[PDB]
Amino acid sequence: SPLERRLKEHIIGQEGAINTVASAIRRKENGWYDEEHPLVFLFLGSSGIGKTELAKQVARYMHGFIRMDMSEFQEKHEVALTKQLKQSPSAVVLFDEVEKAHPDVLTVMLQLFDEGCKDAIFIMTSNAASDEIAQHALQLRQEAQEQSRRITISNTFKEQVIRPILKAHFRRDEFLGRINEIVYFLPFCHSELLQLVSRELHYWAKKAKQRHNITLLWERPVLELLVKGYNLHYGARSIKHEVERRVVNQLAAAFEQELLPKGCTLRLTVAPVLRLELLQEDKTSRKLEIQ
Amino acid sequence: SPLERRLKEHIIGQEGAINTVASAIRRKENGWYDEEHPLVFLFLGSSGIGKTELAKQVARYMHGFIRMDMSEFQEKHEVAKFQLTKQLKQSPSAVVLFDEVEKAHPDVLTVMLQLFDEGRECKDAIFIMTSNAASDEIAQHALQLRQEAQEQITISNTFKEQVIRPILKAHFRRDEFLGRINEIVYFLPFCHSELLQLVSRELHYWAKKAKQRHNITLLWERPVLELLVKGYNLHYGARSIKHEVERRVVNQLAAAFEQELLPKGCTLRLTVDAPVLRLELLQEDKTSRKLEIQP
Amino acid sequence: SPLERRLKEHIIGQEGAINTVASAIRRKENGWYDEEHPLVFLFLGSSGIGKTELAKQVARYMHGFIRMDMSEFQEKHEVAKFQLTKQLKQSPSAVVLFDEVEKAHPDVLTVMLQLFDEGRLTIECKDAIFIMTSNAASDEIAQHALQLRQEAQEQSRRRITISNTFKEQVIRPILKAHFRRDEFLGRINEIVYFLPFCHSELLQLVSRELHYWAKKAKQRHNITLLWERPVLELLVKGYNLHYGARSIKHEVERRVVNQLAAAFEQELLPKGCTLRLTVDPVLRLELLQEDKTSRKLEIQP
Repeated sequence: SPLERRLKEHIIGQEGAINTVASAIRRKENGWYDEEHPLVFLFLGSSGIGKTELAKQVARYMHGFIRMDMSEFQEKHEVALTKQLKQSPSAVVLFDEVEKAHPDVLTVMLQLFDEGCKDAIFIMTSNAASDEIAQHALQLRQEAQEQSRRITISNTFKEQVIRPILKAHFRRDEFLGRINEIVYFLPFCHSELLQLVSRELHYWAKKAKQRHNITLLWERPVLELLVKGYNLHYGARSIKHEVERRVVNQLAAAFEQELLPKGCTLRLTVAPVLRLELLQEDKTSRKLEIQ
Repeated sequence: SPLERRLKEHIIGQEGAINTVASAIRRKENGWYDEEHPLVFLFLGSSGIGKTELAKQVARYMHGFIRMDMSEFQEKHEVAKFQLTKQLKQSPSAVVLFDEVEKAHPDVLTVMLQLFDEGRECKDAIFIMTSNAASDEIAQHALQLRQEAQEQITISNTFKEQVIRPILKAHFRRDEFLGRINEIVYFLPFCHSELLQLVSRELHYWAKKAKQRHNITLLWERPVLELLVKGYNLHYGARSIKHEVERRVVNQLAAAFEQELLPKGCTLRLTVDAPVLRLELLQEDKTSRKLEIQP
Repeated sequence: SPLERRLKEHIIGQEGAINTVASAIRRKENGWYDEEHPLVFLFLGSSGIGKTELAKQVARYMHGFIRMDMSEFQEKHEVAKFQLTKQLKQSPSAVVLFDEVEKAHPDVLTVMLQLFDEGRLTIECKDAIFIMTSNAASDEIAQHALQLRQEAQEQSRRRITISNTFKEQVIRPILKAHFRRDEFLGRINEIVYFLPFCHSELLQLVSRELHYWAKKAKQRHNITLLWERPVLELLVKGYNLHYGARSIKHEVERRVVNQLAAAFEQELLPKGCTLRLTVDPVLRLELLQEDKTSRKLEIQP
């Protein structure tokens, strides 16, 4: 769908997720879904790997966005959205941390999904079965890598392993039955980590040339070296930190030591240490000593 | 090896387990294990799929068998009791099986560890500790590995180190313990073929008994087998199908026998016609036809 | 002292400790400790880095060894149980090791203190050695050791004894807080420090085990086992702080000896062979061909 390809052009990775979301939406548009009812997605996966940003991008494509935290609403006191939906009837709404919600917020939610604000999209994000998803993901990765030596999410895996987990977590068959699509977010593969680092280094190169006319270039071992500082626990922004803490610090230091005049060509190359190389009028390069 | 062949000839399925265990044992004999220490195996997997009898058969091959329950030792006073010394007295070089090892005291495992490192004289005993650790990750990994085989049996190394080492290090919290373990032996859930072999074994027993006392020749066909293997429940294992066989076949045999339907020297063939099991009787017509058993 | 050197020749690393223990022993046996009293050592350090073996070898030198766990004796009924008096009745002048005295009940430590200062239980226990082992200030000792190693290697780039000031201004507080009795700490003859192994000593550990295996391989299967130093460091790369020396044992037994076992069952190792471990990071087992070449062996499961 056009939607599928512009999300594909603004999000790194998660092609399963993107396909399911886009195709479900245009399934609704083709009328194979109740025209009078809003869509219900359940984003299963690990943290910080594109859920909130995917939601923000579909929201951006069709308009306009609302976000809420369910840990705030885990008992009746907080159980006791309508304002934000009064502002926008047809908007993408993101319920985060649903696994920690109170069952009558889940009844209020269910009847809201059934009565419908009919042209809105409802995305619920959970940390359910994320480690089964993870272990399945790596078995798949190894199986895919053994095949190359010689990712689709399996259906039997969903019904026999993940259905018990969800049924146990939510206690309501009416709820799981209500859900239009369970969207899976798989962990990043090596290539996409590479894409992340490349994105950040591009940002820094862009502003560097924009303010100080510094031309920043790099080579692939730089990218892999940086990709080796990826943290699973908080995800994509992990690598952003690492860049900003092993590349940009040296750029800053070298800048304040007056090693980087305007109009330079600076290329990063590579316990493997990252070497910062400057282009001379010798049309050759040499490594900067930053002390 | 002869030990390997005899484990393969008395236990159904679990060839991974047999190989791992046998290969570790003759690894010791060759002389590539510390020769003054008893071996330590950790039995991971699900219940009732061959652990205790694999132990029993190693015991049977080399001899003399001891079994203890760790769930019993969930108190510090029972740690001071950990009859074990009396058991190692009658036989020092014996297979010793610790069940429910995950539910054990830190003091109990320190004492265990001290047997393992010292052999306080038990230098030729085999120590098998069986646990319910990571059983659902093991179960799921095996299920997806079975799916790969269907699309087209080994436990992956990255799987053990990046998945099962965390679970174990968490369940035992003492690295010298896991380090001490000679081998972590994996018991995978039965695949269909093994279920078929199980049912066939039971039916074989009953056929044997039938010809033995009432001279009844019992025969069957494979749809009988699959009909019966669908009466397997994962919760207890082999005796699930044992029970199922006795609850869909021999009950019918018993009933038909009591109603004067099964003479001596008779030939009875089970077949399948909710698919119901039919008992076809061989007539002097040299043809056969279903028996009608009154409720 | 001869005793110090023999400890040095059966124990790897920990020379500070050996120095203190031996020197205390011959300080008393010159006559500069009260002679009617047994010695009290307090082994401060990390786990599995030589304490129990040092005690065991001192015991071996002078004979005869007794070992008790204080974690067992942490309340009053257990204080009535504190037994020691029986095993000490068997041998009066023996090395006795109290483990985890950190976790003792304050008056099983008064019973202990009175044993130390009276040297009698009648059971005369003079000329006995009493070693108390604790996990006190182990993270301060560890962190001080690490900045010591670093400043030493910094000095080496420009071209380990523990400071007394560190003891008094940092760990004396830790100990005082842990034991809340000044007569107890005051009673202690020597506080023996056990430092974490340094790289050289880890290397010696791996080399020791590989020697054991070379010995057994040549003993029964007439296999000559050889290696090179990158093998040694490859193996020390898997050392675990948490339980110490046997970590290294485990690893040699589980990255080297397993392959010897595998290659042996596949008939790759006949009698009279020369097998040399190298590093290619993968460990490679080179078998000596009669073509004056050491080809790598391929092992198939």
